[PDB]
Amino acid sequence: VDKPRSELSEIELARLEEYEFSAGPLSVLQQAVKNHDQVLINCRNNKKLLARVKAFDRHSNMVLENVKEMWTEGKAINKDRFISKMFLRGDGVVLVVRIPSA
RNA sequence: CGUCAAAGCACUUUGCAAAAGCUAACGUAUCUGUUUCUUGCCUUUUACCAGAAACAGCCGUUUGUAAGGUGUGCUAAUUUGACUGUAUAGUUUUUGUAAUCU
Ligand SMILES: [Mg+2]
Repeated sequence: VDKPRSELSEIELARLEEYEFSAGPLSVLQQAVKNHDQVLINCRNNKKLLARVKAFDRHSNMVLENVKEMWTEGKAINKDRFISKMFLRGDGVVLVVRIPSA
């Protein structure tokens, strides 16, 4: 769209918001939502998260289900913990990498 | 304008209660009477004359409250009150200079 001017009112701001998804990088969230693809999360405390993604916010606030979360740290020993459902604040997201289900 | 709360609401009839507290129009209006004094005209009384003080009456006004009436509603309408009431990932607070060890 020809409105990245960043000086907008509410309706065109919402249009730009939806375009920020429909073609922006956050577009990866939609096809991950609709294709039910595996997505891995890198948190800012060196945490590894992999799970289904169901909904996301523009802030990258994400609701996850069936999360497998692993962390490593004596001698370096990797450990894992599976939790049913997650609400992760997009503040702490560093990286997302998708594992295609197919 | 917004949110929350409780009250049906608008208009109206009647009863009860109150109306200066920090000197100030309950009424931006305005009458009558009684008692006690001082006066005026006076043959005596009422009826009077015009000033004061202390008291009352009448014509009115405002507010609170209680029970009703009319017209509209409760499948919503209006009124009253309270409120620390609004955006915003791009340096001054809320979308992380973090983890790492000590
Ligand atoms: Mg005689």
